[PDB]
Amino acid sequence: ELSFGARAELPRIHPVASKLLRLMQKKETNLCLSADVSLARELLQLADALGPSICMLKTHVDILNDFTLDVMKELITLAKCHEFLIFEDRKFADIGNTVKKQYEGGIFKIASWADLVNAHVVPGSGVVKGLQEVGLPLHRGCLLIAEMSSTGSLATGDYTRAAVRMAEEHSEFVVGFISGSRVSMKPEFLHLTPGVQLEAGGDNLGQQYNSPQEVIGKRGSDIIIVGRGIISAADRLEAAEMYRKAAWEAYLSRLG
Amino acid sequence: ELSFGARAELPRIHPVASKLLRLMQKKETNLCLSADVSLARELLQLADALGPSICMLKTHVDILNDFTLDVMKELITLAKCHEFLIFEDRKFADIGNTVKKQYEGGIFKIASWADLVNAHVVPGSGVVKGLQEVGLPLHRGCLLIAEMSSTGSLATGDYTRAAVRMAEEHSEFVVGFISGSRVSMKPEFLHLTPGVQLEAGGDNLGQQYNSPQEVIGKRGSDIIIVGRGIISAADRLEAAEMYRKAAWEAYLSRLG
Ligand SMILES: O=C(O)c1cc(=O)[nH]c(=O)n1[C@@H]1O[C@H](COP(=O)(O)O)[C@@H](O)[C@H]1O
Ligand SMILES: O=C(O)c1cc(=O)[nH]c(=O)n1[C@@H]1O[C@H](COP(=O)(O)O)[C@@H](O)[C@H]1O
Repeated sequence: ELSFGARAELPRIHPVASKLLRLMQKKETNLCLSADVSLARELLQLADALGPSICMLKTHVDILNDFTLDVMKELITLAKCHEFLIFEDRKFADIGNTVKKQYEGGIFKIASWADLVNAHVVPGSGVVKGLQEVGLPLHRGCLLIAEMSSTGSLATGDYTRAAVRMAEEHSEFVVGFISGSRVSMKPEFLHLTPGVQLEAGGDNLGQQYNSPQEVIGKRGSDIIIVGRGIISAADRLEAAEMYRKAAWEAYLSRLG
Repeated sequence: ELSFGARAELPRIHPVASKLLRLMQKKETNLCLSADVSLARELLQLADALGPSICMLKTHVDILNDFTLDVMKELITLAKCHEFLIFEDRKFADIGNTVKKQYEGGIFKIASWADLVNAHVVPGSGVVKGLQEVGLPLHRGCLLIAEMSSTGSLATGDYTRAAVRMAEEHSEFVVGFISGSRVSMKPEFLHLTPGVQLEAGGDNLGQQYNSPQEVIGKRGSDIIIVGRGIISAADRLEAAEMYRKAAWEAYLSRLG
């Protein structure tokens, strides 16, 4: 098993994956903050304070009450300062012709500021083809949703295998997965795992939690995605540090 | 087989489905316009001119360059005038806790103006539970995506059966399907079918077309969803009338 720093140099590595893996090893962080807030000021204050602790900040631009492209300009300044990627968790899931416009255009202009986006594989590979026609020229990357954290997920068995095949056949643009576990045996591909908290439990709407030690150490994923376990805590910086240290040690111990 | 007007009276009919079925029979239209445009002025000019020909106008609010909630106020005026429903084709596809905020909040406030939205079933039933916590109080309806039109779609076999079960278990909120065919045997549920053109063909990004006669007449669906077959034509009103007459006659001939 290669370190993040060695994976950053693999021959077939995507440039966005390489940038991410380098800053993960430099900063000793494999934590992605899920910045699930409705206020731009809270998003930016979290990005600035937690920036040093995270490899990535995941957005849902469509729940921000006061979105403007200028908010995203300020987020990019913080991402460059503290060295983290911006991942818009848009879960594109339409025909190729539609998703290319949803990615490039409208009010959000996602491709103009998001290093990474993700897509569901259920529509077939046209979803990736449509996104890549915007994303390749803008030097972006994409994650495919191979497994989900929620109760009753149908992203299992042949579905997960189809996501891995689709990623591996679009390696010019697809840099990894949303998954609960290592699903690809190819080390060029990132595994990001949501549904993470230190304590056992879930929410009232089908979310299920596993610990950083379980998903990084036992299930072999690379990065934990954490929302409420950080966001709902009083001290979000100390919560982020708890999650960072948990995910980083689980990674080191798997490396041996 | 019951007429649209008789289905509007079924004991278990959802109020949004009833309103739709009534105006379909009154206006002799089972056409949904896919208003896939980037300009508010073009969206509103199409809604006004084609309003009399359609039972429904389907939006992708996130490809509109000049979206404002005031554009949607003007669209509601036209929907009330000409009698059609507004369907935002957002394809919610996240955990329940996330989709409730994407539906109610952010810049778009989708639930404030959309009669109908749709969701993918791949995350499990929490996606429906989250949406219904916003949509039930706002007297809205939802469609579940049981089949897709695009090449390589994984929405087949057990996946399609899971979508039908999920709809039937959330009939307080779910009023039907995006599908290529009749998938539910319960007449209270609407079937809306995209991937429709009069001529054989497809697009360069995995879209596949079937005719109104095939999907309404042979496959037993209720409503055709048509984008480029209308939008790219010079005379969009005559194109809409061609599609309306095709879908309506296919429906009548299946009724016998
Ligand atoms: O794509 C995601 O990040 C995602 C996929 C998935 O399977 N489960 C999942 O929870 N997520 C997202 O990750 C975050 C989880 O947040 P918490 O449950 O608060 O930690 C939310 O923003 C979800 O939208
Ligand atoms: O939900 C939809 O309407 C949808 C589902 C599907 O399986 N296929 C499909 O094409 N659509 C949408 O319906 C429209 C099809 O447009 P045309 O191919 O131009 O007629 C697009 O806006 C798609 O986003």
